[PDB]
Amino acid sequence: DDEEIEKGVTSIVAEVTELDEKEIWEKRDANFFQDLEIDSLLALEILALIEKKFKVQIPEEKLVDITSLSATIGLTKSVLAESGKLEHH
Ligand SMILES: [Zn+2]
Ligand SMILES: [Zn+2]
Ligand SMILES: [Zn+2]
Ligand SMILES: [Zn+2]
Ligand SMILES: [Zn+2]
Ligand SMILES: [Zn+2]
Repeated sequence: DDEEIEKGVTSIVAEVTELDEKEIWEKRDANFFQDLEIDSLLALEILALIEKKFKVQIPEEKLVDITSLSATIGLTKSVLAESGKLEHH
């Protein structure tokens, strides 16, 4: 479900970065490491929490595309589609 994925990923990134969910959402097209003070350890932790939340496996190599909230949401959606459990509109 698009909305459920967008809110679940926003919640994860807000928790990891210790920022507000609304403010993260406003900065959804912003670059993670340039603008919102993220590390590689924090991106690894986002990836892990997304795996657990949506009950999916995501290969490590995909840390390449954890570069913005929008990119992370797109990653989650594509990985859900590969698992036959995305309902997109
Ligand atoms: Zn819904
Ligand atoms: Zn949307
Ligand atoms: Zn803290
Ligand atoms: Zn808050
Ligand atoms: Zn956009
Ligand atoms: Zn994994």
